[PDB]
Amino acid sequence: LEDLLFYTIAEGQEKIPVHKFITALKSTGLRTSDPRLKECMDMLRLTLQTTSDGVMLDKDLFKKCVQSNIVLLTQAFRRKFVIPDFMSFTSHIDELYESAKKQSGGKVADYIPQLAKFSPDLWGVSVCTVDGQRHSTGDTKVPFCLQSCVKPLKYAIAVNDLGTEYVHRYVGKEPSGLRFNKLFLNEDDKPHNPMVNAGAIVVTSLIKQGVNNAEKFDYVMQFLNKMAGNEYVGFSNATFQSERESGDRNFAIGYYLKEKKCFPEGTDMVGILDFYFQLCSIEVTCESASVMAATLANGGFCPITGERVLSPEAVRNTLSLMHSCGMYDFSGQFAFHVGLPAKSGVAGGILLVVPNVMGMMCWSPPLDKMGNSVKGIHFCHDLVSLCNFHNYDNLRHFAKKLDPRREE
Amino acid sequence: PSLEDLLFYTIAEGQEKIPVHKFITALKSTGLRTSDPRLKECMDMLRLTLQVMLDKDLFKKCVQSNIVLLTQAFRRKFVIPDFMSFTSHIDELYESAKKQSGGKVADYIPQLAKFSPDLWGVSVCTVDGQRHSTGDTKVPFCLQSCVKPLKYAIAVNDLGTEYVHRYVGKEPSKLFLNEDDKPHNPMVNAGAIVVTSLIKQGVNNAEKFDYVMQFLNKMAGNEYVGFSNATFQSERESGDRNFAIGYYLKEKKCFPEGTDMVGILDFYFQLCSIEVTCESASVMAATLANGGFCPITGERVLSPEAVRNTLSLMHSCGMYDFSGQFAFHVGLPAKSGVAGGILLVVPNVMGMMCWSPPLDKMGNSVKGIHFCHDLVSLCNFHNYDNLRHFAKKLDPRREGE
Amino acid sequence: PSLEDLLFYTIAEGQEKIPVHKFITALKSTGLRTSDPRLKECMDMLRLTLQTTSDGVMLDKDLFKKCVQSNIVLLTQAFRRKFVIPDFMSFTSHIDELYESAKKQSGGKVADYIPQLAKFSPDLWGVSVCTVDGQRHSTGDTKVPFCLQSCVKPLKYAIAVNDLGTEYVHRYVGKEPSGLRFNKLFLNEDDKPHNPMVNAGAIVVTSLIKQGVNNAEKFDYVMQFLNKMAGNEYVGFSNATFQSERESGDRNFAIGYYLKEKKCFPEGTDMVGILDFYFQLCSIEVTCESASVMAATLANGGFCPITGERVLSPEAVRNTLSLMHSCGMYDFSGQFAFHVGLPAKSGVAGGILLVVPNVMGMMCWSPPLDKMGNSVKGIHFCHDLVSLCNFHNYDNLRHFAKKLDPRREGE
Amino acid sequence: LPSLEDLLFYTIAEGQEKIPVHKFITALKSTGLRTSDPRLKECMDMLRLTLQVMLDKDLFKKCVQSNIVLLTQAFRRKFVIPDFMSFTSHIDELYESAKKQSGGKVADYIPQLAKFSPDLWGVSVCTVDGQRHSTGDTKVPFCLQSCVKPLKYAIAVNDLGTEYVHRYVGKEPSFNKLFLNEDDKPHNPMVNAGAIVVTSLIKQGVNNAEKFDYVMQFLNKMAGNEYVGFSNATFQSERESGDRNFAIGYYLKEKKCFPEGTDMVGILDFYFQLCSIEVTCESASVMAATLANGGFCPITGERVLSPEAVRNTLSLMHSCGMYDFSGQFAFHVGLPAKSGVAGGILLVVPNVMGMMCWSPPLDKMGNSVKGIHFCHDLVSLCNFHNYDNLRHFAKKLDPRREGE
Ligand SMILES: O=C(Cc1ccccc1)Nc1nnc(CCSCCc2nnc(NC(=O)Cc3ccccc3)s2)s1
Ligand SMILES: O=C(Cc1ccccc1)Nc1nnc(CCSCCc2nnc(NC(=O)Cc3ccccc3)s2)s1
Repeated sequence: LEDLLFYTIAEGQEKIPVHKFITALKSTGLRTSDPRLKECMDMLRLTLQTTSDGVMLDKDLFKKCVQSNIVLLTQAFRRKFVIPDFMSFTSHIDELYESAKKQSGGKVADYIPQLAKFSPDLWGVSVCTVDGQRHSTGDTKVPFCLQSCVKPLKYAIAVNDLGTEYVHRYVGKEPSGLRFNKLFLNEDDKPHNPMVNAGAIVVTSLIKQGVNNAEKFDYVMQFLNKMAGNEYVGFSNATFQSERESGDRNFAIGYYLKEKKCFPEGTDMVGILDFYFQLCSIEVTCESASVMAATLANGGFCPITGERVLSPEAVRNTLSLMHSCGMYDFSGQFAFHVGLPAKSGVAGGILLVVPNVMGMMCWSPPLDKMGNSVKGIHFCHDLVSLCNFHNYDNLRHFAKKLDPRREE
Repeated sequence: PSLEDLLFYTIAEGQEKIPVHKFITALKSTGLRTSDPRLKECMDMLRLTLQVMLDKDLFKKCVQSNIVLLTQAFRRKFVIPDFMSFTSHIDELYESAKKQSGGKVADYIPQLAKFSPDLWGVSVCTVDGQRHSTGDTKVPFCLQSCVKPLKYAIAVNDLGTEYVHRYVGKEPSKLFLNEDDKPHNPMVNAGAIVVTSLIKQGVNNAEKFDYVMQFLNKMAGNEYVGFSNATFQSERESGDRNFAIGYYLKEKKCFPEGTDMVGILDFYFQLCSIEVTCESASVMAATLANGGFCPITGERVLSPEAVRNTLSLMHSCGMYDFSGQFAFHVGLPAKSGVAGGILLVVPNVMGMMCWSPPLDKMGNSVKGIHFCHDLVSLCNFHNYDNLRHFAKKLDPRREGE
Repeated sequence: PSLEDLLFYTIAEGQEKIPVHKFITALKSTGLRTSDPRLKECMDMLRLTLQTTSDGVMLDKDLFKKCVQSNIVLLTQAFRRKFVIPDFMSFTSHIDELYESAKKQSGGKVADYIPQLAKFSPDLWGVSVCTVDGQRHSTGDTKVPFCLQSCVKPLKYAIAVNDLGTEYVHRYVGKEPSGLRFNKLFLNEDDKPHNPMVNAGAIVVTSLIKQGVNNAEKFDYVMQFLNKMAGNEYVGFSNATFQSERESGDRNFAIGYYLKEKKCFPEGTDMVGILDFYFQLCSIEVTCESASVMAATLANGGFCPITGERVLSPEAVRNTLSLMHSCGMYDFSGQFAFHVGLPAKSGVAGGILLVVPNVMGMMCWSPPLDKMGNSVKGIHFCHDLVSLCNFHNYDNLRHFAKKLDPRREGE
Repeated sequence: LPSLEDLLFYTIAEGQEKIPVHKFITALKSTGLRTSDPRLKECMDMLRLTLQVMLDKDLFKKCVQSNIVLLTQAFRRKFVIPDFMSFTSHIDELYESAKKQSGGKVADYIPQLAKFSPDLWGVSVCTVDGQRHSTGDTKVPFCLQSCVKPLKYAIAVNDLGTEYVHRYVGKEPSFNKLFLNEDDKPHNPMVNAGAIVVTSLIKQGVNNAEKFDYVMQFLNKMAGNEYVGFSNATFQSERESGDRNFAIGYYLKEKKCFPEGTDMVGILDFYFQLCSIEVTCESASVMAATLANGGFCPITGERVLSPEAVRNTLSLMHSCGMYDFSGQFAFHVGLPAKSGVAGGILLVVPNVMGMMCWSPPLDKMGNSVKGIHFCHDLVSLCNFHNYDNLRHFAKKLDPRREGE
């Protein structure tokens, strides 16, 4: 079927110029740097070094180049990806980005100076589909800390390694009342859910028990690396030192969890707090965070490597929790109006999943009074407005809505 | 070339003629029923010609009016292509929940207390109108709280989200009112009472009830919908909590201006006392599953906004204090009622009704709860299951008060 | 040597005979009124002998004897300085100053949820005092009638405990203040109303009184009780207020239906009938003067100080004071208990019924209410009273700083 | 017109020309005063001098002359409880009746509490005139624990004033698990959160050791220099296991509930030290009696606390003294009271007396079972209740009148 692909792209010409193949490939939304295309691109480079002709691939030479990644290339070229007309869709992404750009309100988080420093005018959006198709607009290569955006990810790691039953013996599954917002613990002495601070503190104590903080951290970072397809994941020591210095509320919670015996036997509470502040201080960009979201969108498989990272159980539970508990006190309105699993963070990040379709990261630093990014909230509403993405939006009958699949 | 000739050749199986019984049998195994409103012209034509064996020309005369729907059915286009295998799975889950004898039948009124604990039905209607039933599926029972998503859908269809949500909130919560002096959501009693006062304002109760009943008829594709006066009289008599709620709503000025609150409570009780069966309630669920189109008639009944909102609310607040646990484990919008009904939606796939009177300590039906758990264990149907990658799970969209 | 004789000498001051007006003015300066029911023999005899006298208006030692003998004990306590406040004139002078200072406080808002409340003038302000010995004083608008409203709640609770006992009553109703985080809940965890001083507890207390008879008879029974507490001074009924109250009582109907749902009433209760009776009890009218005597009865352990009659059991009074202490001034109850330290009840007419146990009762009336629903003038007055005099619960009798002590000479 | 000392001598002499020392001493004890009373030191020093046998009008006068006012008060029956002997016999009955109340669990969160015997039971009384009585185990040291809370609040109000103190802490009962009220202030000095903030208030800008010395000296005055001490083993255990109090302290710190320059960790140390202060029933009754007496120590005469401090302290003890039981206790018992996890209840009867009751086993609410039973029995017997009428009471007895 390397043969068939040749005929498709050639346009009845004898030979295909390299740049024409590359251009057609990029228009699918794949990137030439995609890890699943490595053999093909290695072969194009090499044959460019060794070639008799200029840039022209004849049937035989194209076959040489694509054969190892032929299945993925034919999917791309046939239009079998989740969003077949990716170019049209990315143009829509850009307009929504421009519209949200206008929304100038909100306040940058200043409780530590690493958050305070960020310009209010930083605004980026990245997309990664479940087939690995990519796009980005605005400030999508600027590093920033996940903060509470790491909470679903470490809950995923916990459930993956340990199972639903073990995890939920320590942490609940439900949104607390709009009037149990300030309660550390529910009636069973369990924190309400893994997306509040007390719940995430307990989740942090479940991961990789019985090794030191360095190894625990290495384990989580290696896991984050796979979810992001080995795109950027780093660490802000400066952020960490600040979080630790001013984490009075989290120390309060940790002492209370200790008193109510909420930790697994043998836990060093102060050491778990330290780990917690480190996980908060992990750095991403919009582009790498979008792939992490897309992994969640894809049932636990990283769409740009094809690697199994998370179990189906881990992903399902994480999405359910992000649905109901992921946007602080705006979670109910968010679920009603947007209808997508989403997690916000105090850096202005919103990690957004569109199950079966794609993953997003939206970043801008000024926050609204709920602590959610202003541009990001406006973007997510506008995205649902446009597209049939909502949770309960009918796949066959959708009104004036467009359907891109169809054609701390 | 002909569409009808193509279908004739596939059913004939290269033989000279198709007997009528063979066509009917083949049609039934797709899940459609011969009383399907969309197949009426075909079935009328069959009646006429029968007044046993059909040839190309005669089959074509019978099927031509309904040829598109029939071709979808026979070319395995439906949402569940292998429906017989799926109904075999449904039957297994039914038998398993049947053995789950726990729970208590509600007895706050005599009409509820009368029902046997042994009654147990499950009905399915897909978004293509494919139908299955097991157990006690033609036994009328009161909707009770199951009517709450239906009347909220009506209110949002008629008035819009913005107007409705001036009076009632949109999030899961003892208290009658949130911080803003609105009831928390249309799914609780307080929100349902306020929703009831939004519908068809400025006409008497008798006209309001007629309007709602006509709307319900369309939702159920004209299958069974009725009303228990006896339940209504009992509900009114014994509804002290609802009167308490109503007088608090009035005090806090929660109703639209010109509201007679004691009249609204009567209408609310009547709406609670509406009767369905499993079969007809499954069609109303399928209407919700199908974007507001009724899958058996093809009629548009509810706006997309109304259905989306109703599903959102059924998700978070549909099964009393088990709503949180239910969302996490089952992952499907669902409403339960004190008669033991669970009205279950699987968006883009199907509508279900499960009925069994004994309730658990949360108010939800024992067998129905056990059923919905097992359904999701077996099938990829959870909201946050993945369509391309899922566990040991079966995907029936694919060929194997 | 005779009790009547010795009294004669002390008032006489060595003169052979006492002019009547001299006896009267001396009697009044103790703080008693000539209209006092326990003085009735004496005053009837003075009037009679005025008609029959050869020497009118002057009083012979044997004529004084004839006049005073029946009421000699009480008059000797008055004239000896054996009353709870011996220098009553100096005290009333202080009451006057505190009254004037409160008068100048002119913020607040007249209630207006019903037209009967609405219409009252914001500048009405009256204070009356009745000591535990029947000594009386009044300043400002103290003969103007107004509804008790929630000021009737400790009174109706007192009647319930009097007739039925603590044990029976508190099966139906709690003993504790709600808290701000159940400020809006009708029932506690045990499904009881939190205390008799909130509307839901008051409704339930209303259902306990004189069970088995019709509303007219229940009403009459409570009115006679009220008449006794007030020493037969003015106690009336506003039908206009009652009709208004039942018309706009959404809140209380909500509560009544919830109480019915949770089985909070005694077996056989007609809850809509109970609500009618409750609205009637809210609509009872007092003046400052008569309500002060009601508060004085509570100050005096259930005896009415101006008639000497036993009205309430010691248990009933003690319970009522304990509840008034902790739960009597809506959401200001905690702040009031800390700063004033006196059992007190407020009402939406701008009434504050105030007890100083073992000393006096008071009624403070002014209609404008602050945010908590308490009378602005009354609140200002209660704080000022406590600043001046050592009448806070936890003020000390032997040691107290720059406070004065009256007991010493010196809806 | 004969001397005050001569008048007193003839009344004790009962016609006889001379008085035996022992006869004077017996008579004096019968008024409830103790021969060790600090106000009687001069008299007892004089008796010690002359005795190294009968006294006569002159030696007697020489002995009692400088304490004659207090002695005359005692002998003429001018003390707040004139028939003290009869009253102490009622106290003994009440004691014996509560002795039979075997139930309750001794606290065991800390080893030092779990050591105590369930059968220890003492009650001490100190009247506002210094009259004393004790039954049971009343000279055994135990920790104040939360009984300390009204005392250190009293100290803070005395030194700093009502308005300063209550910028930091509220004045009201909450049934709540919340650390702070709607205003971000802890609810009242009587809860842990409030007591930790009141701890921060006292003697600011000196080291912990100096702060503790100051509180100890203040406790000494309150107890009229009777027993006060410190359990270091309780302090160490208290600190090692106080996770809830660290949780509170970190939350008070986030919410900026302390005065600027507070070292929160250091405050918690101080707070644990205050909890670990030891008293006896006897000495604790005196501290209660100071509270009952308006801030004056009844056995010394010293002005310990200001009237504002005492009044505020009593008000708070009334509403929030007895943990969850508070509202119930106020309704039935009607007395300012505090209680502690060691089984202590400090009880005040304003203008009459202070008590301390101690018995280690606790009911479900945290209060001592014998203690609670004794407080109910006192109030049903006598008419100590705060809304009990002084003229009119029905078959109650009025000893004021001669018959963590
Ligand atoms: O947040 C305000 C008022 C405010 C402040 C600022 C602005 C406005 C208003 N006040 C606060 N005070 N402290 C706070 C920290 C969390 S409460 C600390 C202790 C607990 N944490 N989780 C608990 N769970 C249970 O007790 C379980 C349970 C629930 C129900 C039944 C049984 C068992 S208790 S927030
Ligand atoms: O539910 C138990 C305890 C229990 C019972 C049984 C067993 C255990 C425990 N007791 C109950 N007592 N009464 C009940 C009826 C509903 S409360 C009545 C009036 C209100 N309805 N909604 C309101 N909303 C707000 O006032 C909004 C708001 C919230 C926060 C701030 C401002 C405004 S106030 S339930």
